[PDB]
Amino acid sequence: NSNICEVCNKWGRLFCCDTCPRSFHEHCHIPSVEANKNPWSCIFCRIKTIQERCPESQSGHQESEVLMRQMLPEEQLKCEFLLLKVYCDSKSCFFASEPYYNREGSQGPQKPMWLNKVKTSLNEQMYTRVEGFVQDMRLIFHNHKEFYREDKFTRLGIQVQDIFEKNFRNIFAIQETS
Ligand SMILES: [Zn+2]
Ligand SMILES: [Zn+2]
Ligand SMILES: [Zn+2]
Repeated sequence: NSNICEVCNKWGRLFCCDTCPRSFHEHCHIPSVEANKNPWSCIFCRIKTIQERCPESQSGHQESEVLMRQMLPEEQLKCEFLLLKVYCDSKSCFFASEPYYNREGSQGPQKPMWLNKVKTSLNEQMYTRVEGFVQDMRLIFHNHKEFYREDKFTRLGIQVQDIFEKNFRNIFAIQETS
């Protein structure tokens, strides 16, 4: 198994996947690594199993259909993975914790949002449809773009949004387009 956490790339108290060589800190894995279960399979392995069980699940989909899906266990898992994929990028640190807004010439957003809040919401089963999760994720980056205006710091929002959107298209098998 790897000797660093797959998400944060640090050593420490790691839990090892039994079906692949990845390792995780307890709260880096999403959901948080489970108390018992021997063997244990990580979220990457659980997602791979869904695909393998239903190969046709990788045929192209319309985003509009994906967003209206109810958050049954498999969609719940997919959103947890997609959230985890954003945490995997080091630039997610900027969007992880609760932000504050005091910049000359800008006003803060009406509805602040951040990754740890989305993480809690997923954990507490507060989203009934994929759309709920996706809207909060996109709001993160949209609030950032709006607040930072022409400061070059706006690019961090573009960059992390691009990681989100690419992973969304991959995980939910969105029909490729030009
Ligand atoms: Zn970690
Ligand atoms: Zn694994
Ligand atoms: Zn099938």
